[PDB]
Amino acid sequence: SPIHVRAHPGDVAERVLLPGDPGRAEWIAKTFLQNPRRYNDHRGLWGYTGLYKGVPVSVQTTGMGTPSAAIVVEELVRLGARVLVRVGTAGAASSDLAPGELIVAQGAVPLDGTTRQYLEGRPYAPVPDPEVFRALWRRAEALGYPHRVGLVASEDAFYATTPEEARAWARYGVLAFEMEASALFLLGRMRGVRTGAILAVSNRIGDPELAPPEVLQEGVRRMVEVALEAVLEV
Amino acid sequence: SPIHVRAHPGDVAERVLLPGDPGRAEWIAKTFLQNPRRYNDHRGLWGYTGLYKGVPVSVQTTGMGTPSAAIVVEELVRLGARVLVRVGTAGAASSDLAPGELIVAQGAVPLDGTTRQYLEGRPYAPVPDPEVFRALWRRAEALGYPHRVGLVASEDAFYATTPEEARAWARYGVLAFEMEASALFLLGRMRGVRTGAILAVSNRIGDPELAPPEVLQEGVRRMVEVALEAVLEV
Amino acid sequence: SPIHVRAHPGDVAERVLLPGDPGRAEWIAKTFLQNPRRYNDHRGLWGYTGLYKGVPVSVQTTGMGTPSAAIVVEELVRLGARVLVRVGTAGAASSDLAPGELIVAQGAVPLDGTTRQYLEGRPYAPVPDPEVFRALWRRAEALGYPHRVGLVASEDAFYATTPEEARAWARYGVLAFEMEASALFLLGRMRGVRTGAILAVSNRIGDPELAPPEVLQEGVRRMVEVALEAVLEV
Amino acid sequence: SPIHVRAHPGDVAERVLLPGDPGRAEWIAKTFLQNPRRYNDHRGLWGYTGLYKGVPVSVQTTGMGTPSAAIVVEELVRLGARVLVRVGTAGAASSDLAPGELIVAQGAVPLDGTTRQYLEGRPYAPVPDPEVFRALWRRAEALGYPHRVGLVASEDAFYATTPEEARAWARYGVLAFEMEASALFLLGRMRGVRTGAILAVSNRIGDPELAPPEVLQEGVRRMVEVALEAVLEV
Amino acid sequence: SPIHVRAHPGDVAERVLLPGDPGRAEWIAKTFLQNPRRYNDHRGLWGYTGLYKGVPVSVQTTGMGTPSAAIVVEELVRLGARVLVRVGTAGAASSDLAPGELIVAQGAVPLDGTTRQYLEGRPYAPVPDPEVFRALWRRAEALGYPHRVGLVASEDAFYATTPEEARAWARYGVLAFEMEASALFLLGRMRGVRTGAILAVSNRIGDPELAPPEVLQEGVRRMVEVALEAVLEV
Amino acid sequence: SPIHVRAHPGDVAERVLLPGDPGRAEWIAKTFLQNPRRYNDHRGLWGYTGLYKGVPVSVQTTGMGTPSAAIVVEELVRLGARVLVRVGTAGAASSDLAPGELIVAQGAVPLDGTTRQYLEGRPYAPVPDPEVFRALWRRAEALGYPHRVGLVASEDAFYATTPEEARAWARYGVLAFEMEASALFLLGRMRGVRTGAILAVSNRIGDPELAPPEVLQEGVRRMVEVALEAVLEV
Ligand SMILES: Nc1ncnc2c1ncn2[C@@H]1O[C@H](CO)[C@@H](O)[C@H]1O
Ligand SMILES: Nc1ncnc2c1ncn2[C@@H]1O[C@H](CO)[C@@H](O)[C@H]1O
Ligand SMILES: Nc1ncnc2c1ncn2[C@@H]1O[C@H](CO)[C@@H](O)[C@H]1O
Ligand SMILES: Nc1ncnc2c1ncn2[C@@H]1O[C@H](CO)[C@@H](O)[C@H]1O
Ligand SMILES: Nc1ncnc2c1ncn2[C@@H]1O[C@H](CO)[C@@H](O)[C@H]1O
Ligand SMILES: Nc1ncnc2c1ncn2[C@@H]1O[C@H](CO)[C@@H](O)[C@H]1O
Repeated sequence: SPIHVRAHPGDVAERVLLPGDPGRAEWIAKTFLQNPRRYNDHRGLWGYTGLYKGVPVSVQTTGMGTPSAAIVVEELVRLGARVLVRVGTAGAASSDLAPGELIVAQGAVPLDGTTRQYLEGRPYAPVPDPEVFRALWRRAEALGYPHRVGLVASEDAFYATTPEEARAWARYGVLAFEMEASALFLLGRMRGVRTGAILAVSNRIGDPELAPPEVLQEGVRRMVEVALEAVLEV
Repeated sequence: SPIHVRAHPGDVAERVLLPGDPGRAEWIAKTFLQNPRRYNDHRGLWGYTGLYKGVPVSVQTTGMGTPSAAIVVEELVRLGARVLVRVGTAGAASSDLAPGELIVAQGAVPLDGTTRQYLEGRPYAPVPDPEVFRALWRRAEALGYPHRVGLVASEDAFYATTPEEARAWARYGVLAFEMEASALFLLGRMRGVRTGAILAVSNRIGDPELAPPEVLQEGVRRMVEVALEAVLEV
Repeated sequence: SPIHVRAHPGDVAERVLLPGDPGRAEWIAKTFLQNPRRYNDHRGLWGYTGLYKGVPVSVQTTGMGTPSAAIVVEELVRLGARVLVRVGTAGAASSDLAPGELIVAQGAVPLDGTTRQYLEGRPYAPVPDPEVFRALWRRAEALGYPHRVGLVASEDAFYATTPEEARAWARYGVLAFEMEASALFLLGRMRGVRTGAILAVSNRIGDPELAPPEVLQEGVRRMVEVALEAVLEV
Repeated sequence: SPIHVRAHPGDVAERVLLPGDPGRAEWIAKTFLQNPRRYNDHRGLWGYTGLYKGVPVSVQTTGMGTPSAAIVVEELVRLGARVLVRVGTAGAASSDLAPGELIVAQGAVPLDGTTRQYLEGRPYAPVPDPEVFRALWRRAEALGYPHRVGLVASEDAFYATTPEEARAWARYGVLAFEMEASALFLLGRMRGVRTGAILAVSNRIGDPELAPPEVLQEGVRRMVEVALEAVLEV
Repeated sequence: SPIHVRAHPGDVAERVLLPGDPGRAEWIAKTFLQNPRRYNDHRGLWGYTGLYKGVPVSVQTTGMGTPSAAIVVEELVRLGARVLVRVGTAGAASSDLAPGELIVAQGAVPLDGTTRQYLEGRPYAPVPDPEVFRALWRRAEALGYPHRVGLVASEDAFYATTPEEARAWARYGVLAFEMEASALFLLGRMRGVRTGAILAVSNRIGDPELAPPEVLQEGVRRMVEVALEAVLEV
Repeated sequence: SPIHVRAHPGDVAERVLLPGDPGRAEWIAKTFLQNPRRYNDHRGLWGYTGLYKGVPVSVQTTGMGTPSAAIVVEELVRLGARVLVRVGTAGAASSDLAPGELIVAQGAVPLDGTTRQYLEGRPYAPVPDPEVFRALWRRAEALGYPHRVGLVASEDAFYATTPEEARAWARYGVLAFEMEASALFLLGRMRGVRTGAILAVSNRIGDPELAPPEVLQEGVRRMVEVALEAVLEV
């Protein structure tokens, strides 16, 4: 059994969703999955498995940061995960993005040391699996939810980025900041598995608090629904 | 008039194709465009403009390497370019990519110094414009032309990369090596224009020569058609 | 109330133990603290406050990785944390360090990207607060529990480091690898709070699994006992 | 037969001048060479061969940037080039260097990615061949043409450098900016050939346009004379 | 016999004091030791050996800069040196340190190139041997001499660091700047010997001159006394 | 009066030779200078001033390593030094350089941290003053001494470079390793003074000991002579 996600042979399904927060994971399992069984709770890394419209689907908590997320991904791939789609939140880098908006990550700027350690310092363009990416973009369009497509930046120091630095990054195409995408995408190519990421803007860089819970929840629901319909596509 | 691409308002169309080789530019102009006209030949940067299915389309040579293409792109943008798609060739990094095969660039690892200078050393994930990327992908499918969608690595030193170094990059998802995409993608986001890149494999890194004209030529023809159909879509 | 550790000023004591796993947090609260109360469970970041020999002591879960821990330390300081001692586990860099042995961290090689982001790429020597470091070393001696005093290395990629790379680092004095210390030490200096770190070796780098519960539990119990005794000393 | 400069050993003389602009290459062949013959035009990399004062000399275009130049240089060496002297233009970094003034590159600061890739990140001091350097310096003195002997900077991003960044570099000895010297000098030492570079200042960093056609043209004329007189002396 | 410190077997004692200035090495030997004997003077790297309270103690000059210190340390170790304590001067970074104050180095920020070359660019936390660190601290207290325990920064360019930068580093815990600590600490771990460092602030960064030889002198005597007591403890 | 080289303006001549070894500075003074007087002995940095064929000439010790050398050079410039020429030894990186052979430094690969700190990490090509370099070159030929003209590499860790790395560097043009020239050349440009460097190969990289006293002493004498004759022409 893996060191952190202590699950067994058949616990994890080929299709997995990766929320960073264990609380969102739980909500997804109860709200969208039939016959949900929690196969792991060690280290608060709640992971569940059930059926979504007849297809087996897993929901695994990654924790915050790429160091934490990388661990979960590597182990999920060992357990059998084939398609892993992250469903998280992000802080808008600019002002054209408003809380509640969705982001289909086309790529993730690697500002984290996890991808850096796996790459031994080499440059790199973390991008999701083209198919998964395409699937997320279609489903989002299909459902008709206000969404954006483009770059996000995966960082490590949540509290080190200043609004001014956020603006500087936006001039480079970064729509928002998060802390897991880059490593996921990198591992996707390294371990030969299909990955993707869709985010829900929960705040603007610099905000002392997140957007009103109502606004937030609605974006999360839409995001999860897109991700779920998308994972079935591939 | 710009310092390198000495063209005047009206010469360059909104839609532009960016081949690295000026000989191909000439060929594309005569072969696909009605009433082709060469608006620039300074420094060998042969740039044409004609109509493709009634729509204005320009074909501007970039030269080899990001330093060169950067110059061409920055200036084309000043002149009015809004949608720029590079149609070049690349060297297979892996063994599954067969010469002649097409690659729709989903992202470009930045191993060049041009992106490094524009970014001041900051990490980055060069990606094409989502819409353009999407259009290129779809058009390839609609035309029934086999294709690969993925990452390419933009490098500066053509003769530096060893097959062993290539296989290493292939393990990170790099399909092939070329020398212009990264800066195109970066400038795309920096200047607010939509870019893209479709490449025709012309060899497999390590090869003393390129591939047989005929096998590679049909690839080049398809690439251009896809690229032309795509720029009219967006 | 902070964004991640949803608590208030009066919920956190001046002295805080920082385990990485919420499971140990809960275990410490119930096993060592009198009248322990959980002030947070958001994101699984389990936090407890109670009394130890009459002195208020908080036990906050940090999660895995400096990005997670940094978010948690920044917020604990905001909430009035003054003395923070990490009580975690680590992987031995050499064959001579056996599971269960204790390590009083004299410093932490910064291999993570979190410290890097805060330091804007500048070199640095992550070190504990001198008085806390000395307090941990003294209690360990006063209690008659064997221990090692030295350097540990804070990394981002759990599954990148191979046994050969770890032993190479051992030549430079690295006793073990873990994933939180460096940032804790850095933030200690940046935010002006006393911090320290004590670890219990739970495995040798490269081991498929961790050591058997009993062997490790006594080391963990000892570690926790030393930490609580040391925080009351400062 | 090289992949880019499609010539064969024998088409290229041991003495070669390396202009960036292909039109300048043509001008030099028809102007100073007897029985000029173009041996390559592939990729617009115009190359000529003829006699200068009874000695065989080649004028090969390199294109803009160290990526393009490194390719041409690597192939010219294959074709058997022994002495290669760059004859280009440059943008003044200081305010004392006026358009039309000549520079005998004593060294070239490597700000490009080409040399970086070749050196694998290692620091380096790009310098010409001692003798070529001396011959150029001597010939410029003899012909009594006002010149400067010092450092130039080789960059990748033409439109990135600002007047302020240039003045800053001037304080370190950088006399002017260009885009090929560094790679030429590096490759010279690596492939066992003699290289050198003489430049004619055509503008000041930040200038929207080059200097008057007339003023610039004379400088180019002296530069070539100096270069031709020099390569014949080694 | 070593290349620089031309001593013979047995000349060097197991415990060694390392002043950067030969003038100070001479003074220490003739002031605190019994039967001071000079075993080396080649390259001005004055080294003495005598008895401190019946124990053999050496005082080896290091010179300035980590490159010089590194040579001396390497050769001393190769000669049998076991305990090496640096006794030098430093430049205060903040106003929180006055001239004449003693600093017991807890660690040393590696801003130098020597540590960098030995580490091949890898991050690192240079610290003293724990016991030597502990001893230095313990003796300072037992002798009633005021002192500070914290970080110092080891740099290369003495005349480059500005007061503004120094204050910046202060925000990260840097108490003062010196030029040998980092390499000594690193070599201590690599070479398996016990090192440590105590410094006497002799000025503020930016000061045109060093503090009056009076206020400074008492600080230096205290520093040397503590270091002597210390090396005997280990 | 400077902090390290405690001399008065009149003490230092416009022309200065900069040997690293204080013992050689003395030998130079007593062997080539008429009426030589020592103006400094503080920190072992022995400095002398006398007459060479009627012209005032100073001989100032630099110590080992760019850190120490930069200090000395900075202070000499502030004292009035106009022409500074290093006269030292170096370690051959290849087999075609025998001990006792002379090298006129055309440039110096900056492997040191001092130049790095002064440059704030920017790339660069340490080169001497054109005229000084020319004079050094011309004199060596005039006195008919066997010499090489090319690159050296200034390093920080004397004991880190392996015969293998030395050879790798040799393929890039490096003839020998030393520890001062790079910072000298950089400062020469920054402070507006004419610098130069000439070395006498005294060993091969990896040698336990230096060559026989006589083979090397003749090289040193020729080197010192060429430097003297040279500074008199600048
Ligand atoms: N402003 C922000 N900066 C970084 N990560 C953010 C932000 N807002 C939300 N997140 C996401 O949620 C967590 C931080 O609250 C991270 O896991 C990250 O992916
Ligand atoms: N193996 C290869 N490596 C780098 N660039 C290549 C390769 N094959 C084709 N190219 C493309 O064509 C040029 C090099 O011939 C570059 O402009 C690049 O875009
Ligand atoms: N071998 C190891 N490598 C890295 N971190 C380790 C190791 N063993 C235990 N840890 C610690 O526990 C977690 C990984 O299980 C990390 O949070 C880290 O601090
Ligand atoms: N200001 C400048 N910046 C960079 N390259 C310049 C400049 N002026 C002239 N050049 C030279 O000419 C080309 C850019 O026009 C490059 O190949 C370069 O060598
Ligand atoms: N301001 C300062 N900056 C750097 N080193 C200093 C300073 N003051 C004293 N020193 C120490 O003494 C020498 C410089 O005089 C160096 O060896 C260093 O360790
Ligand atoms: N092999 C070598 N490596 C580095 N520096 C050397 C070598 N041989 C002689 N030196 C020179 O002499 C000193 C080291 O003894 C340095 O100041 C340096 O300039």
